[PDB]
Amino acid sequence: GRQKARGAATRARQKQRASLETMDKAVQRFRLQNPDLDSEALLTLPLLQLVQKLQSGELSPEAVFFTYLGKAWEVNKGTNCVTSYLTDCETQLSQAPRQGLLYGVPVSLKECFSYKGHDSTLGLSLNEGMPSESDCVVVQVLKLQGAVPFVHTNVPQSMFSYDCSNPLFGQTMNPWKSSKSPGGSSGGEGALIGSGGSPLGLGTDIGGSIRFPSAFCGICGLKPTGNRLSKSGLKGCVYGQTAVQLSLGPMARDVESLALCLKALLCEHLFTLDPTVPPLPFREEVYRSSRPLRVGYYETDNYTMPSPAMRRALIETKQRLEAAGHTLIPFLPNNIPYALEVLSTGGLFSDGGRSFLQNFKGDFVDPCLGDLILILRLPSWFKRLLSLLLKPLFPRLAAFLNNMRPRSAEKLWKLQHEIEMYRQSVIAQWKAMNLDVLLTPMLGPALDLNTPGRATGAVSYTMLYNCLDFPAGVVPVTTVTAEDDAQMELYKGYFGDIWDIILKKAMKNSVGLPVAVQCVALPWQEELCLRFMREVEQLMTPQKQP
Amino acid sequence: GRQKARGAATRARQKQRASLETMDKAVQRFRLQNPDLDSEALLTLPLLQLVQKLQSGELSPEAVFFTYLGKAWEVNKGTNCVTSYLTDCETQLSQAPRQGLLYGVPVSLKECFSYKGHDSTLGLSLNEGMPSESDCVVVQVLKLQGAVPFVHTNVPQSMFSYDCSNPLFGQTMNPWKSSKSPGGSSGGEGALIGSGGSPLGLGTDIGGSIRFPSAFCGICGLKPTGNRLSKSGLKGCVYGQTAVQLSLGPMARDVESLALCLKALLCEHLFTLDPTVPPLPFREEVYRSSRPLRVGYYETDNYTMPSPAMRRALIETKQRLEAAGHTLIPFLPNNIPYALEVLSTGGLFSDGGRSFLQNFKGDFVDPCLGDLILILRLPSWFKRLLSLLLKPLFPRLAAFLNNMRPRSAEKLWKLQHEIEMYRQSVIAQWKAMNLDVLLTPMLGPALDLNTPGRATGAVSYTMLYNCLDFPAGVVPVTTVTAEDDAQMELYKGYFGDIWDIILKKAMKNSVGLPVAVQCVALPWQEELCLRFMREVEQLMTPQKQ
Ligand SMILES: O=C(CCCCCCc1ccccc1)c1nnc(-c2ccccn2)o1
Ligand SMILES: O=C(CCCCCCc1ccccc1)c1nnc(-c2ccccn2)o1
Ligand SMILES: CCCCCCCCCCCCO
Ligand SMILES: [Cl-]
Ligand SMILES: [Cl-]
Ligand SMILES: [Cl-]
Ligand SMILES: [F-]
Ligand SMILES: [F-]
Repeated sequence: GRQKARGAATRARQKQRASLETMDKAVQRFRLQNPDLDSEALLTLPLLQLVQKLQSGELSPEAVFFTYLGKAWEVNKGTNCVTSYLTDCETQLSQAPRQGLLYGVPVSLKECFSYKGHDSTLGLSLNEGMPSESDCVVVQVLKLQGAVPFVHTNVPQSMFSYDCSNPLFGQTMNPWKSSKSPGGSSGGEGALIGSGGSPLGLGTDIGGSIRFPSAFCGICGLKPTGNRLSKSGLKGCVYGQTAVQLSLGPMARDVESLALCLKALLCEHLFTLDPTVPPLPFREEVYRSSRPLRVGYYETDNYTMPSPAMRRALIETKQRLEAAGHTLIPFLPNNIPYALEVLSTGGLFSDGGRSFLQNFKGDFVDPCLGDLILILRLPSWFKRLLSLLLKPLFPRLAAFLNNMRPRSAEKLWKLQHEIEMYRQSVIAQWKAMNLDVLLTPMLGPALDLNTPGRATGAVSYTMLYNCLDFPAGVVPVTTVTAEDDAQMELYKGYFGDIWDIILKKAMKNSVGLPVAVQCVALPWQEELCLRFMREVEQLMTPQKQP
Repeated sequence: GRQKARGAATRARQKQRASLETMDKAVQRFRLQNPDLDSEALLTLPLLQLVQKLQSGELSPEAVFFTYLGKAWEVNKGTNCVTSYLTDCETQLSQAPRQGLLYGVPVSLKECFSYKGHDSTLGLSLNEGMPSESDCVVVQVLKLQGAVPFVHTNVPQSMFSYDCSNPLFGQTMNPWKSSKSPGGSSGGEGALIGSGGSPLGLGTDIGGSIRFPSAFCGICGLKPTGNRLSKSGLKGCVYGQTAVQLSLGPMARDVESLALCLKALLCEHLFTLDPTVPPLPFREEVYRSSRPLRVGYYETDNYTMPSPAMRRALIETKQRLEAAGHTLIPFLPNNIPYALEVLSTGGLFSDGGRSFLQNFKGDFVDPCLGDLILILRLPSWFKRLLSLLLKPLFPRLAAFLNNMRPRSAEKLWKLQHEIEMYRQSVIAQWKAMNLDVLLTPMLGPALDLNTPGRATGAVSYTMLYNCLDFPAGVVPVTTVTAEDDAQMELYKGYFGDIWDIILKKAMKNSVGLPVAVQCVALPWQEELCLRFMREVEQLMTPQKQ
């Protein structure tokens, strides 16, 4: 019953292997012609400096491209983050618009960004051997801005996961520690950028998928408001689900790179190619503002107990912000359990998971997905019964289960209205404290491979802002200390259910791993969100190369 | 029983009566203090000039307010367009922010715009005696811009109608001809502005409700992209339906008034009050552009046969645009029947009408709603049965019935995806022809009272653009001639079903009534849409500029 799936995996692995061999050949050829090039100097240039040298002609696009291609090939050896080499990029390299804001910049793409002539498998057998007819809109815009998309990077099967394995290309590993997850679903991006193999990448995010891998791999990422950028041509598993919007956004080694990428994407090219996106230009004056901020903050969401490292990261950032003249205001969005258990879960699974499950018919189920598939497949009556039985002992598990049941269109309208009202509730709460931005913990350090799928509760920090559709980004601010790690041994969680128990084991042995915080602003305020992220970066990593 | 509904109607009529009496008292008081004021001259000033004189101090806010209030009271006698006088407006009058872009401008509000202390009944007994506890966001913004919202205007019961009667406040009449509908659901606004009793109003639109009353009453109206303006605080019958977007927008005597209103609303106040609205400022340079346009056009949607007056309006406008140097290109959105019958109907009635019907429990059903409520109440299995029977001879009726059935969330996702793909498909057509804007017929002339409810097919010209969620506005360009009207005797419709039969009769006896065209641009291009409307208005009715 898996002959088709086995065939798909065999071919996918052949293509991946052939891609990597092609990259290696091209790199060797370039190095042989350019033996004196200082590759290390080039790779360590911050993106903004790299862009400046490309624009001035101090570095050639060829030098930058083949040097990054070599590094990407090398870091892939230990991470398995690359699924495909975007072959025609060497021609794009030659024709990159000279005055483009990203002229000559190699860019990595999550596998779901459609690219002409390439599959977007999402790790699913049913999508193998179905090459895209054309580049998606954001890829078109990247190219019009002179960038050179060069690889597709790995995702967990279906993308519905914050780990990163599928049965076609296998498992992506965290470059900091091979036993750890790079996070997900933009996990290949996190591993590649996090190890220096790409200066800039695009990911997508519906429950944290830009923010998890950025945090786990020690890089920066921004999830804009859902409709700030075009989703035209993004390959997905479920279509027409609009209660919880998908978002796409940049990942990079610093905040300034995110801002440049957003600025480059928010151009007339994008707005003309996809008229459904509001034509809101990047407001430079907001991004570059240096006014003191009113910063809401919380040390915990009272849902996922923060690791000791997460809490310390949050408190230290709060303290540095206060020392820098900002006003820090205790603030926690109301009714988080509702937002997660009813609104988010219900929005994602209004149909009981039937549409999602069609993708898995005849396919293997990657171990990183845990019991998700088995649970979604349960009859609605059984989900309900099991929920009732679990409720007295494990209310959180019971709540998720009950809200993953199929329902009528009538009930979906009701849910959609509740989502709208909840958004207005939190906005009103925010305005009552006159906040500018909000600082929150971000899940970390990286969990062991194959554990995100058994720690669903831990999406609480990120998924809240998908439900609310507020821009949210993450910035690395510290690393796990011996003390942080020792204190983790005493971690209990608020619920004591299997999700709390797994998280504790999954974060074992994390000394030295990166830990982030999350920065949030109101809908459409990506510029202000990035301004705040820049502040955090300046205060918590003061030696970060300009 | 009906004692609940009767009681609500009694109370509503008493409140309306008391409002009008309060207006009368205020107007007479003011007039006695200002016997020399040239009220006719004030009432006939185009809004832009009225605003200039208010801003300079040449006209006082009081003179403008009470003069319009008097006109509104007078025109209401023959139209019954006013449901409530927004009593506290005389206090807003004295506190209007002096540098506001609408300083001193009286503004009328469709009844669904929540206004503190007043009902938004929607003509439904269940909402009577339930006053709003805060102004809706756009009303707050109007006030912050110095405008003076002064009346709530009538809507058809539930607003799901392009006529304008409900059992609480009764029936609104077209000011051009008392036997005619003023259109709807923003019909009170249409009648009030159309008769000179307000220089600017706000309406809402999910299947044409800004555009029908504007066209039927001979005024201008714009339905923006759904999320260009804040819908916070708008009272409705159904919530959480997002497949077919609700929009709100201005209605006024000329295009410049719509542009001023949009410019005033699209300000920091709005964007801060409702962060969910993208903070897109009004792009003055786009609105003011005089560059030649590539204008797609169609003279019929092949779904609703246009009236002779509609077709002449379209052709004459096309010809004037050509003479003015614009490029006119035939264009028709693909699969219109699918967009209307499957996507629009399905989106509006995904739950079989159950949520909507709850509003009518224990209430009279206004005759202007025709058989809608009777039909919606039928069991899904029966809607399906009747659909099969009707299909051979009357495919249009069968299709509507079939697509008004309840369905699962799974099916609604599928439908929502189809709406997204359809929107991109029309965008792709538009781009392939390199269009700037699109010119279409607009339903007209006004239908006889109580007929819109029995001519559902005729929403085709407008509903398409709610489905697509493109900005669309209407501009009056001509009036029905006796020649046009006599030609209605040759009108057959494309289907010959009951909707065509009703529409034929309903559009007769319309000599002298206004007829519009519709102007469309891509999502978020309200300024371009307005630039085009301004062009049409200038070419067809130069005296308005
Ligand atoms: O689905 C996800 C992320 C899932 C993150 C974990 C959710 C875990 C969870 C949440 C609620 C209930 C149960 C499990 C996703 N990330 N990216 C995409 C995506 C989808 C379509 C096109 C492009 N990207 O989808
Ligand atoms: O419902 C409508 C207009 C309905 C116009 C006639 C539709 C006729 C039709 C269409 C498709 C199938 C059956 C009948 C409406 N107009 N304004 C509103 C409205 C709704 C909520 C808040 C504010 N305004 O709603
Ligand atoms: C739905 C927004 C408009 C509501 C108009 C009627 C308000 C009655 C009082 C409501 C108080 C808050 O629930
Ligand atoms: Cl491929
Ligand atoms: Cl939007
Ligand atoms: Cl009928
Ligand atoms: F996600
Ligand atoms: F409407």
